Amino acid sequence: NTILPQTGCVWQSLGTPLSLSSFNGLGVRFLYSFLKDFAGPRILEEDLIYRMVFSITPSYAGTFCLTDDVTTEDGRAVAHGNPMQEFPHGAFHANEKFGFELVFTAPTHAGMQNQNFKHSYAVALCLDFDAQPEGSKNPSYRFNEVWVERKAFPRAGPLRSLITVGL
Amino acid sequence: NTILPQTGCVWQSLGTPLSLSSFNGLGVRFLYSFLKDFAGPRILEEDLIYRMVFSITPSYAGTFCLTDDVTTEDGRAVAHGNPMQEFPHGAFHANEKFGFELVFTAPTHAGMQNQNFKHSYAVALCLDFDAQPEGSKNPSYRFNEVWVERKAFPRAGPLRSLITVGL
Amino acid sequence: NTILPQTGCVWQSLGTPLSLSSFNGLGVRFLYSFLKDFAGPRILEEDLIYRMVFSITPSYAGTFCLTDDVTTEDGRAVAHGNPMQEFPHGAFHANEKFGFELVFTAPTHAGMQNQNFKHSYAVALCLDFDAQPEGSKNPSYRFNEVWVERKAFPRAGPLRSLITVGL
Amino acid sequence: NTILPQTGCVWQSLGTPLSLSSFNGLGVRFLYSFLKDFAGPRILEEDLIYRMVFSITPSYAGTFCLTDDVTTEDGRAVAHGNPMQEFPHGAFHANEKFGFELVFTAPTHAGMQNQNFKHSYAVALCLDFDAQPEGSKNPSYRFNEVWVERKAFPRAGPLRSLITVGL
Amino acid sequence: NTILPQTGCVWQSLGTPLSLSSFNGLGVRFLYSFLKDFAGPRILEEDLIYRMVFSITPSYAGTFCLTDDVTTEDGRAVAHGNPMQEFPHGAFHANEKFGFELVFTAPTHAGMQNQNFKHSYAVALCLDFDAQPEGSKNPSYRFNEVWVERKAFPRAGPLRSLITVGL
Amino acid sequence: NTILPQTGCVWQSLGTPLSLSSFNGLGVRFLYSFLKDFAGPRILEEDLIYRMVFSITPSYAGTFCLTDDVTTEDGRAVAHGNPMQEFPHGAFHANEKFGFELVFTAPTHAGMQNQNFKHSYAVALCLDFDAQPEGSKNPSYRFNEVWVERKAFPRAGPLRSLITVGL
Repeated sequence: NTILPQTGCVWQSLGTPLSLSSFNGLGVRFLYSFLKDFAGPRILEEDLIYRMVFSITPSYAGTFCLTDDVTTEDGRAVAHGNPMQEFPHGAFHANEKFGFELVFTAPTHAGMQNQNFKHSYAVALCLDFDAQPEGSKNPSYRFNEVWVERKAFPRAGPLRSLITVGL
Repeated sequence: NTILPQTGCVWQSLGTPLSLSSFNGLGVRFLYSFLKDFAGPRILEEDLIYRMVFSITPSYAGTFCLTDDVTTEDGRAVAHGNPMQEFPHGAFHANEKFGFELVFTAPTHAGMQNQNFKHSYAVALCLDFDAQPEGSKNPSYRFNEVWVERKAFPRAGPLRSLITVGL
Repeated sequence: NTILPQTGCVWQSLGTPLSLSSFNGLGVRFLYSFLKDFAGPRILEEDLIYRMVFSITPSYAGTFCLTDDVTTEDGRAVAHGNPMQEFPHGAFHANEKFGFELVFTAPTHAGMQNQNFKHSYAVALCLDFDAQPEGSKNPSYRFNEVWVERKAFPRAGPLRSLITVGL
Repeated sequence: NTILPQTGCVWQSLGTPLSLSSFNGLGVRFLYSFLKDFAGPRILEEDLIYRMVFSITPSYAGTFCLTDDVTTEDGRAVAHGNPMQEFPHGAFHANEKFGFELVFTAPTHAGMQNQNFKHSYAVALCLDFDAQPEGSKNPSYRFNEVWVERKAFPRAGPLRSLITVGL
Repeated sequence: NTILPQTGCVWQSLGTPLSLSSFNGLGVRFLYSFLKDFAGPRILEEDLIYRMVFSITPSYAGTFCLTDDVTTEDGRAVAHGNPMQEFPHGAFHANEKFGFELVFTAPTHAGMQNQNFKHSYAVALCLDFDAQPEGSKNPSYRFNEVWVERKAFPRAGPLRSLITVGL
Repeated sequence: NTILPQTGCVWQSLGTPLSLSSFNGLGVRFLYSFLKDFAGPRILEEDLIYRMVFSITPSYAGTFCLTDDVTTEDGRAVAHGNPMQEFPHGAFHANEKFGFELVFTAPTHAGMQNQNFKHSYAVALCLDFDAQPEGSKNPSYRFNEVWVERKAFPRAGPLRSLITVGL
C-alpha cells in the first residue's frame, strides 16, 4: 500500500501545503529551500539524504524537469539549461495531479549530505508553461505532499515538563 | 527528556487545539469524546488503551477532578459527584498551565478496551469555577496537548498511487 | 453441599432481592437487565459468562420458559414465541419455590461474551399466569437468589486509604 | 490499592453499619461483641485471629484508646484505665473519618485464639468526648467498616437444593 | 473451479435473492445490513470477517463504488463522497451481470471484527444511474449471490429431538 | 445436540418440504423417489448410502411401516405386505410429529449402493389411515425434513466466473 524504506531508514513529511506563482512564464525552486523547512527534528549539515517524493497540482499545461544550470540576475529566474537524465521529466495537463520520486547517489556511496545541495550539487525544479496570450493570468501551482528519506530517529513523545499536578 | 512508553507501546498525539466555554459555572467532557477524534490510524472497539496525558490553560481559578457520576437533563451538565481517588485532582490559577497523566487498569490485566469507556467505565473530566459576580464573563479553557498510549503500529509513509510519471 | 465451579472460574451473587408485577397476564425480563446490576466488580463487554442460577417465589400457578422472540409495542410485553429447547421449562404452583440453572455455549467454544446478550442472543425469561377472573389481583413474583459464573478475580479487601492514625 | 493478607490468610467484612450513643460522656465496646457477629462462616473458639481494621465517624471531638481495665457496676461504663502502648491512640475532630489497624500476638506465635478475647485478653475500645455544656446532646458515633483477617476458607457458592426443575 | 479459502476458513452463503429500487437516482446499502442476515449460525460481535463476494443484475447503465462518506437527512440517501481506492469500482451496462470481491484488513492483522462495520469502519455500496428523462422508471437492481469468509465451524446435521419412534 | 456421523461421512439435507394425499386410504412412496432429488452434488449409481432420517406431520391417525412387497396395477397403490423387522414401525396421532432413522447394510459390508434401491432392494414407505366415514376428506401428510449420510465431499464455495470487474 505504501512505499517501503530501506534497511535502516524512515520517512518524514513536510507538514503543510504551499502555493506559488508563475512569475514570467516559469517557476524555479531549489531543493535546499524545501530541505530547510522540515522541523520534526531538523536536518543537520552532515545528514545523509536518500530519496524525495513530490505531488503538485498546476493550473495550466506544460513540462517539468530537474536542471543544475539556472540563469538569473535579479529576483525572477529567466532561463534554465537542459534537463538532467538521471531525474524524471515529462508533461502535465491543467488541474491534474502528477508526482515523482528522486534518487540521490555519490561516486562511492548511496546518499548525499545535506550541505552539498548548496555547493556543487545545487539542483533546481523548473516548471515551464506554454501559452502566451495577451489577456492572461499567471498560472499558479500548489504542492500537496513532500517526503524525505533519512536515517532512523526515535518517535515523538510528550515532555515530562507537561506534568505539574500529581497523584 | 520525554516520557518513555512501555515494552511494546507507542505514543500518539491528537493534532489540534480546542477551546470550550464555562456554560453555567462548570465544564464537563467525557473521555470518549476525545478518543473518537484520533485519526492517524483510528482506534477500534477492542483496542487496549494504557495512559493519557493532558495540558489545559484556563482563564480563571478553580478545581478539577475525574468523576463517574454526572447529573444532566438537557444539554448543560448541572452537577457531578465526588472525585475518584485513583485519578489526580487539585486546584489551578488563572492563565497558568497545568497537566496530569491518567493510568487505566482492569481487575485482571493492564489497560482498558476502547468500547468500555462508553458502558460501565464512563469517566468524565469536570472543571469547577468559583466566583459568582453579577457582571461577569464565562471562563473559557483551551486544550494544548492530548496524548494516548496504544499498541505499536507501523510508521506512516507515502502512497504508491502518488507516483504517476516515471524514469 | 454446593455446586462446584469449573477449573478456573468463581461464583458471584447479585446481593439483593427484587419484586415485580404480573402486568397483563405475563411477565418478561431480559437477561441483560440482570447482568448490568452485578457490582462487586462490574462485568465488561468482552467478559465470558458460563452459567446462571435462579430462585423465584410466585403467588399463583402457571408455566415458565426461555424464549428469544418477544412481541411488544409499548411498555407491556404482550406475547412471546415458542420455548427454546436447550433451556429448561415447566410449571409451578402458588407460594412454592422453584429454581433452575442455565448453560451458555458458542459454536466453537464454551461461554458467551456479555455484549452478545444484547445483539443476536437476546434471550428473555417469561412467566405465564393462567386464571382470568374478573375480580382478581395481579400475580406478583419475587427473586430470591441470582448467581453467575465468571473468570476468577481476586477476593475483596480493605483499602489503604481507610487508615489515618498510626502507631 | 488494597492491604494484602499474609501467606495463608483472607479478609472478611462485617457487612452492616451500626450506630451507638455517648451514654454519660464516653462509649466502651469490647472486641468480643464485634467478633460474635461475623456470619459468612462463623468463628469458632479455637480459630486464630490476626488483624482488625476499623472506620468510625463521630459527631464531636475527643480521643480514643485501647484499654484492658474498664470500671463499671451497672450498665454504663463509667471509667477506664490507661491506654495500652502496642495499640494506636490519638484524637479526632467532629464529622471526620478516622481509622486504624490492630495487630495481635502471643508470647510464642502470631495470632490470638478467639476464646481468649473473653478470658485474660479482654481488650475494649473507648471513646472520650470532652465538652460538658448544660444544654447539650449525647455525641453519637457510627461504624462504617469492620474487617478481620483469618485462615483461608473456600468461597461461597449456590446450594444444590436450589434446583428443582431440570432439563 | 471455485475460489479456495485460506488455511483455517470456510465460505457461507446468504441464501436468498433480494430486489431494491433506485429511489432518487442512486441506491445505497451499508455492509452491516447484509451481515445481520446470515443465519446458518449467526455472526457475533467479535467474529473476524475476511472477504466478501457479490453478484448484481441492474436494469440500466451507470457506475458503482465503495465509499465511507454518505450524506443523508431523512430516508433517502442523497449524495456520497469519493470512491475508496482499496476497493474496486467501474461501470456496468443494462441487464448484464457484474461481480467483485472485497478484502478487509487492519493495521496489525488480517480481517475486521463484525462490530467495527458499525463504528469507524462503516463502508457503504453505492450505485449511480445516469439518465434523467422526464418520462422514466426507477432503475431497479437485484442481488443474486452474497458470500462471506469466516472462521471454520462444524457442518450442519439433524437434531436428536427429531427421532420419536424407535426400533 | 446433533447426531454425529461416522468416521469418514457427512450429512446432507433435501432442502424443501413436500405434501401428498391419501389417495384411497393409504400412501406409498419408494425410497428411490427421494434419492433422485438431492442436488447439492447429485448421487451417482455406485455411491454408498449409510442412513436416512425422516420427519412427517399427518392429518389423521394410523400406522406406518417399511415393506418390500407393494401390489399395484394402475396409478394408485392398493395393498402392501407385512412390515420388515429391521426397520421401525408404529402408530401416530393426528397433527403430531413423528420421526425415525433407517440403517442399511449388506451381507459383507456396511451401506448399500444407490443403484440397488431399484433392483432387488426396492423398499417403500407406507402410511395406513384407519377411519372410513362416508362424508370424509383425504388425510394428507407433509414431509418436514429428509437427511442422508454419504461419503465426505468438499464444502460449497463461489465460482471464479462470478468476478468480472477487478482491482
